[PDB]
Amino acid sequence: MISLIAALAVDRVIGMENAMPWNLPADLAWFKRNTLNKPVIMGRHTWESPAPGRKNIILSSQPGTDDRVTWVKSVDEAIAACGDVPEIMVIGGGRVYEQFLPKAQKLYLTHIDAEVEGDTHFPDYEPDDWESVFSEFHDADAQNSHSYCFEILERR
Ligand SMILES: NC(=O)c1ccc[n+]([C@@H]2O[C@H](COP(=O)([O-])OP(=O)(O)OC[C@H]3O[C@@H](n4cnc5c(N)ncnc54)[C@H](OP(=O)(O)O)[C@@H]3O)[C@@H](O)[C@H]2O)c1
Ligand SMILES: [Ca+2]
Repeated sequence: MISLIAALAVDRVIGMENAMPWNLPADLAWFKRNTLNKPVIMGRHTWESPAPGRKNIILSSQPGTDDRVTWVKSVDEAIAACGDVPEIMVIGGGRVYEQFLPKAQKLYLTHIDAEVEGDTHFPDYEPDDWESVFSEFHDADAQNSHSYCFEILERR
């Protein structure tokens, strides 16, 4: 199966020109928990923003610039490069999420209570086509700049 994992500010914002204006170590821990040793697919810009022991698949139209990871030129090649595995984790960014959302069966979302002026958004998903199977709210605290909610949705 294919899953997407993403951190969304209000209005589904996921990315900006520069680093995001927040500090959310709990979201990093959650991202690690749900990726671990599974294959990851990402776009070239996310890659520029590796883990041995797992397949790291980078989408780019151009030849790769780092032999430590696996470079592919199409969505079909990316899926093929992950092999037969229980779960493929698509970790960004916006262009890559848009292409894999119709193929995905699971979304792992972090809803962040922050308003940020961004240039990249998570794709529109119809909540009626998705079943929320897990949700967990957390307050901002000494380590996390904003409140945040972890949610897992499975496709209906
Ligand atoms: N392309 C542009 O016009 C351009 C220029 C400057 C800045 N930016 C900015 O970069 C920021 C990050 O965007 P993002 O989060 O969407 O990036 P992302 O998904 O992390 O990476 C997108 C990159 O992944 C590669 N890619 C995605 N789908 C592909 C496919 N089907 N086949 C082959 N390669 C594929 C392309 O790399 P390659 O580019 O290496 O082919 C593409 O540029 C955005 O803010 C955007 O405005 C875009
Ligand atoms: Ca960015």
